[PDB]
Amino acid sequence: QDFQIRVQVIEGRQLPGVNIKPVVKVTAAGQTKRTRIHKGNSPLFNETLFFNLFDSPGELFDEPIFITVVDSRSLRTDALLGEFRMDVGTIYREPRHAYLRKWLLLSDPDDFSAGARGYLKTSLCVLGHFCLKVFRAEDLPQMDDAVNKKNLVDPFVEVSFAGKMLCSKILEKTANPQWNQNITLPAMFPSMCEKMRIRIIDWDRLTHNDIVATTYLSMSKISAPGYLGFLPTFGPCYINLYGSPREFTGFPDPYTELNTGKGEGVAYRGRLLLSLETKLVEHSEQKVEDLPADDILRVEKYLRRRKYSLFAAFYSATMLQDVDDAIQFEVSIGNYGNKFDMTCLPLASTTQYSRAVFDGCHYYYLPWGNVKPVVVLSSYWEDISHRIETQNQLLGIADRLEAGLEQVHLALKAQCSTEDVDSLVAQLTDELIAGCSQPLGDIHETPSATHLDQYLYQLRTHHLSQITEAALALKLGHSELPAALEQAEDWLLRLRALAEEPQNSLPDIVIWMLQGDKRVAYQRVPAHQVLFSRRGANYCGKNCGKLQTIFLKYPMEKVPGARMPVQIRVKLWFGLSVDEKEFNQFAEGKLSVFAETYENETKLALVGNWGTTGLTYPKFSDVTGKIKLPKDSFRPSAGWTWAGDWFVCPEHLSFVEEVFENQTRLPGGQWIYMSDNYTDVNGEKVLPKDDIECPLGWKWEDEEWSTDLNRAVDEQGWEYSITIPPERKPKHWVPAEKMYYTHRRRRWVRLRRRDGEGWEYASLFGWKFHLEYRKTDAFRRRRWRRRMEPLEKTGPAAVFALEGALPTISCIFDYGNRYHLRCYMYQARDLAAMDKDSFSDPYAIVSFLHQSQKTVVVKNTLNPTWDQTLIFYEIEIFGEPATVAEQPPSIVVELYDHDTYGADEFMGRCICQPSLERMPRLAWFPLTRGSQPSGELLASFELIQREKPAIHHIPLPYPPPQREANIYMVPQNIKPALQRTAIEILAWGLRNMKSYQLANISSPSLVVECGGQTVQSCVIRNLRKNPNFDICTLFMEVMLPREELYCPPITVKVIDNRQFGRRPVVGQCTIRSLESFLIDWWSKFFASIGEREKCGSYLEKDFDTLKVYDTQLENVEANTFKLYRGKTSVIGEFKGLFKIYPQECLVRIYIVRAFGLQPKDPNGKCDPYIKISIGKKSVSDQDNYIPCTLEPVFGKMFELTCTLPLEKDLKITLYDYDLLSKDEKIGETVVDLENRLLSKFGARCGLPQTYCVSGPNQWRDQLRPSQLLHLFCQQHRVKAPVYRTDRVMFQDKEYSIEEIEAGRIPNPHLGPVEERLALHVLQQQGLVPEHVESRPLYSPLQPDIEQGKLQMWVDLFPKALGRPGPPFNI
Ligand SMILES: [Ca+2]
Ligand SMILES: [Ca+2]
Ligand SMILES: [Ca+2]
Ligand SMILES: [Ca+2]
Ligand SMILES: [Ca+2]
Ligand SMILES: [Ca+2]
Repeated sequence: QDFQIRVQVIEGRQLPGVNIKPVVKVTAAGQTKRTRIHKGNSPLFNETLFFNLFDSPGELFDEPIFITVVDSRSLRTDALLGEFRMDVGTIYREPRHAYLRKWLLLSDPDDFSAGARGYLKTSLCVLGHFCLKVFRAEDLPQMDDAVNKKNLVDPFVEVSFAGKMLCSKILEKTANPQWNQNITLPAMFPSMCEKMRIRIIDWDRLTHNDIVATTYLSMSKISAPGYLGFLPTFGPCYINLYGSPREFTGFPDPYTELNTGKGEGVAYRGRLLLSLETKLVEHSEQKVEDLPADDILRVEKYLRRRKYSLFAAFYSATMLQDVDDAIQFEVSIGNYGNKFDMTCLPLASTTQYSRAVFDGCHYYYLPWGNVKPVVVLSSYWEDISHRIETQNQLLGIADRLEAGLEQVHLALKAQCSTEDVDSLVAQLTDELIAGCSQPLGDIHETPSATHLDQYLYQLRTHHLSQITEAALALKLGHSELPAALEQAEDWLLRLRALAEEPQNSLPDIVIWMLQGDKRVAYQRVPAHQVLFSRRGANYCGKNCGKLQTIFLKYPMEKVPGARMPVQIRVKLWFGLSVDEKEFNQFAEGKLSVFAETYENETKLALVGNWGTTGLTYPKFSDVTGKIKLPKDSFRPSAGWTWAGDWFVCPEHLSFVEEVFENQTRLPGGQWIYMSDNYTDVNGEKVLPKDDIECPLGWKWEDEEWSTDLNRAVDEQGWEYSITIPPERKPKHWVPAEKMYYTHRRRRWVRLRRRDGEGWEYASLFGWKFHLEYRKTDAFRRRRWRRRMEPLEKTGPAAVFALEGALPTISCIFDYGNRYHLRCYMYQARDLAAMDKDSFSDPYAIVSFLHQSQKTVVVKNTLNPTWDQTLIFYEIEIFGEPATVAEQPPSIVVELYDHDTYGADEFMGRCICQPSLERMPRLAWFPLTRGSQPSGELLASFELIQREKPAIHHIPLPYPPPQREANIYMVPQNIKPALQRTAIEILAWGLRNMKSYQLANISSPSLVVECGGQTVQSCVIRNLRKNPNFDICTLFMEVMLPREELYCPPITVKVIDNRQFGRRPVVGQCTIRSLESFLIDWWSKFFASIGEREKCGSYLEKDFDTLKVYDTQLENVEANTFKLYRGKTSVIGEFKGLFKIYPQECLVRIYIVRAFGLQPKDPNGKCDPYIKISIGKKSVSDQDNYIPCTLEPVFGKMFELTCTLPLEKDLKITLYDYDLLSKDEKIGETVVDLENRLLSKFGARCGLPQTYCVSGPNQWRDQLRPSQLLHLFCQQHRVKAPVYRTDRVMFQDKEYSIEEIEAGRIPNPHLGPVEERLALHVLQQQGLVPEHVESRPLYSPLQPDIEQGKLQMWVDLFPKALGRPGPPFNI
């Protein structure tokens, strides 16, 4: 009769106290447990615990569940924060016998009238006012079908907090609505809800109401506890909206769920002007009231719409895959810079279209090179720079605290001594002191200050001055390094939390990729990260003017992703238009805008010479051709001048080339070759697949341009189109084959290794242009440009004044630095398994700017050792030498599983920064498959600046030794120190698992897997009856490193031996560190208690006394491995030994006396009796219950049997008899008897101080003390003893009987002198004396309340050793 309780504890909100480290001590009917340690006032425990107890269901469904959450400081005891006492039967009677995600109150018995001590969210199981004043909105996207231009939206604001929902008035046909309404939320503070849900809703008269956006207001970010505590206030300020893309094409939008609030929004949706105050009364009331004209005038002083100037320098666009057509990049902030509305000036906000080209190993890149496209925008946003200067200062001190923190841990991992790390935490703290004594921006004189700005100003100055005084307290109070470490994360978490600015009305810069009209990949760089301030470097953004590495993501990508789209390096800049002069300090390179015109000519098929025959177009024109533009149509603007003359000009070790194929058929037919069958990468007639040859100085080493199928195509490798009028050629290709299609396109691969005046030509005007004259051309044009640069008296700040141009903007570099990268890739670990053999074939593609390579494949191994250096010869980086050194481009190493058939699969990527050290050591970079880590990689990267730069005209140490020919090896001094170890192995048993895979653990066996040197132990033949391995000793040898960072954790694995190959892998193990593996009998009974009157002269005749343990036995102070699951942790155990060098027993339980019981019954009687459950056996001692006594004398005999480990536990209870009701419980206590046998002392039989054959000290152990010490000599390899009449030898040392009985009476009960002295020697071996356990019980209703004491003593002897002595009476 057993029942089980499942308790799942999720989170807590608004806990009492400050800076706490809470944890939940869940207790079910006296059985205690503990959850995971967490941080802050809002913990996120998410743990699951289980309990079980043996009793009737009528006695288990009345028990309480305890959710006792306490604050647990590292040097302080548990202080109570929450406690409740719900009933198990209130879970059991309800449906599912369970609660699911129920919100719970918290309370404290210090003051129950205080109400909520926070909240909690939990799941059980049983097994067998706010015055929200909304003013206006603007830039709301179209959501009604056209046939007023952009006013196709009917918005109204719905606000829902704490479950109560309200709505605003509808305003039809307006993209800039003017509500000016007040909505009073009746939610009493606090509640279970923390975050406010606000949606603008497009009203529809006939269909369902579409959703515009959803923004969130976290109340803890706008409120404080506390005198420095205030009710949540917000506004009047704009909050930005994010969701689906703005382009209303009709149809169901595939990114519809983005604007419902879930996931990061992909595009700007407008903004809401709103405020909130707390008119908090307990008289709950809600209403929507139209404002008078007085409330509108107060918000107009906050809308100081300054002009904002935006800069974006696109340095590189690499890492690119699945390229379709030319790729351009659009920069926008808010609705300014959205290229689909066609309202902007012809400068627009996008880079020019660029066809990607294959980089030579795996990826593609845009070949910008020395010309970087530039996007410059103008916008109108409010002057919120007082807020942004605050949060850039707080984030700035935060990231120098964080980088200094891992700098301290870097020296600790480098084993620097105590005085170097003293200097590192010293320079951490005084630089923190200078950064924090920097004064905050006063907000008192600024009329754009709201209520929340003034409240955060007092909050920030008070709290950061507390950081200052704590830093001075650590400056003289020199504690230990861990004690300063807990403080170090404390001010870091405080500074990051205070740095939140909920009134950030500046929208994030949404940088986009467009492949045609299709928006593909995005990132929202925050506007605070790039905004400029006049006040200095500490108040500027982190990437304000600095080069920023950005990894774009797909829409609705809640993950880092499997296929990364692209990697960009943008030199973003933002700031005031009056502060745009300060861009001159940040800029580098000759910023240019090319004045341009096109002069066109023609030659038809019957002409033969270039002239004007057949050109129905203007001669001098733009790139469109139809619109005339002469040479002097583009002139220098205000601040510009020409920088040159008119001219006629357009813009490593291995490589891999891609070849292409093309065919055609009729509908209903079969595929045949066309005339254009061997063509170029776009599909037009060029030199064939074999006429493209190797250039001079290189050689082929692939035998043939081979077939390829590693792409998104069908089974035959083709992608298919249909013929579309008016041209004779198809237009849109899709990678599936259907019956309609008339053309198809294939691909190929090969590889190789290293040992007319500027005219452009086209087949027809407006058709496909290229830079060379070939046989298919009949039209042409020439590329006039003249370079224009800003005046030197204004610098590169003059680009922002390019308004009224009617052009491309490009940061031309006259030079580029030359660099040389080496990627020391030694080994990896813990990688995912992808193939059917539970292994993988890892090879790592390593990329750096455009150049990429890949390592060799290590076949069928999850712990590869490539030992390979990928050498990137002559990679060029543009910019200043100092700029690219401090901000190197990000090396991204992604691992892939090689498949001989099919396609390769993703294994995980890591982002690393190359070190400029001349020999930088290896480190572990954690691989991620996006949603989870999938291993670690022992790599290192070295980036060397070379001797000379490569000049672009105006239009190293030795290589390492080779492991294999043409494959470089990671060098000797950088390699980890592998060395020869021989390990002696022990395996003796396993303890304490649960069930696994629909069955119990019947016959487990163990395999040791250190470094691939596999050894296997024997099998525990049946663990449920004996948990013992057959064979003790084993041997193995393992290749192992010397430093614990580089060293592999030990992989052990345990497999259940089930029949016919059906063995389940029931567990694994991970050893984190290896530092541990290099006168009558009643005269004796009352003398032990202390009752002299009933003892008599037993004490005065020099007899012994056993130890009556009035408290529990755990007060006595008297290798082990732990089984590991991947997710919760510790599940079981294993016993053995590793030395690194260069089962049934007889039981006799006696229950004799109890005392200290209370009169539980209201008439004053307590009637106790025992109940002990050991396996199948149960005690039904109600037959001999003792009525109406506080101190009963049971005095009974219980002969029993036990087997390890199912019957190793002794749980004993007491119940009090009742008249008509069920016998109520008194208490319980437990002992685990396995550790008494497991100990090397052999502490099973407690030792009397002298040996006696009979009498009170009559022997009980299976062997006499001489044979016991001889057993100690065989077990611990001590030399065998020699016994005489008077003296006894141990460790060949001579001990005599006068050490025992000097001044003591030689009682006639005493046995042989050999047994007296040998028993004395085991007393010197640390053996416990004789045991009687008078263990205090504990209340199930309260684990801190004792419930009397219960005296007992237990015999336990495994029958294989011998026959124990006969029992005696009590
Ligand atoms: Ca609609
Ligand atoms: Ca509508
Ligand atoms: Ca595979
Ligand atoms: Ca594979
Ligand atoms: Ca009773
Ligand atoms: Ca009673």
